[PDB]
Amino acid sequence: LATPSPFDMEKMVWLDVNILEIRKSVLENFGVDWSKQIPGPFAAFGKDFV
Amino acid sequence: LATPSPFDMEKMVWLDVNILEIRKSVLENFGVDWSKQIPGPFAAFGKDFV
Repeated sequence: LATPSPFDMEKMVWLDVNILEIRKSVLENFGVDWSKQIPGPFAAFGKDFV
Repeated sequence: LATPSPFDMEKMVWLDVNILEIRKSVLENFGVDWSKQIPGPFAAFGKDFV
C-alpha cells in the first residue's frame, strides 16, 4: 500500500570555469628593395642586297 | 461506488527572477602616424654605340 514520492531531491553542483588567453605579436619590415629584372642590350641589322 | 474528484487542487508557486548586467569600456587613440614605405633612389643609363 506504500506510495512513492513525487520526485527525489538531488544534490546540487556548482561549476566554476576560468578561461585565460594572452596573445602577442611583433612585425618588422625594413631595408631597401631594388629592381631585380632590367632590360639588356640590343642589336639589329638590316640590308637590301638587291 | 466511490467517484473521483474532477481534478486535484495543486499548490501554487511564485517565481521571482532577477537579471543584472553592467558593461564598461574605454577607447583611446593617440599619437602621430607617419609613412612607412617611401620611394628610393633611381639610376638609368642609355647609349647608342652604332
